[PDB]
Amino acid sequence: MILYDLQQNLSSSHRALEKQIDTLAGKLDALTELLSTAL
Amino acid sequence: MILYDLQQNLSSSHRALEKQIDTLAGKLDALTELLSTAL
Amino acid sequence: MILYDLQQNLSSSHRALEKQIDTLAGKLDALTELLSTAL
Amino acid sequence: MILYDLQQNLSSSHRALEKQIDTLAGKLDALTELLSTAL
Ligand SMILES: [Cu+2]
Repeated sequence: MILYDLQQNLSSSHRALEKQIDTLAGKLDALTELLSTAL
Repeated sequence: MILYDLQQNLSSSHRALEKQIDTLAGKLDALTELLSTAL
Repeated sequence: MILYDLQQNLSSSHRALEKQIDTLAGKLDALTELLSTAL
Repeated sequence: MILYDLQQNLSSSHRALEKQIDTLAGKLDALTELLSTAL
């Protein structure tokens, strides 16, 4: 068990979460455009 | 305290967060369908 | 530095993130009700 | 590898995720205002 690897694994997991939330942000931007042009 | 267990616990916590965000994504897809057919 | 404390701190941080995402989920449920009755 | 640094790095990563989710919350508040005045 290399603590350094553990740190790299955790950072990789946090990066994945970040990207997921970012795609959720884009879906909300998408919705807001849908409404902004229709309404 | 087994560092390996600590790593498995952290990975399990990150997996749970991922699934939670995924369900939030599905709720937004749901909303976007609601509006897309009504509007 | 007690690895056990480190684990409890991390779990507490993940719990806080979970609750935050949960409140975001509730805001989306709120929006979906707003639209579902108006539309 | 200083376990303390590892802890500070993890806390910094969790803080970044928190702020990201917070900005997503603000985008949803923004959308809800858009609809609340138009509808
Ligand atoms: Cu984490």
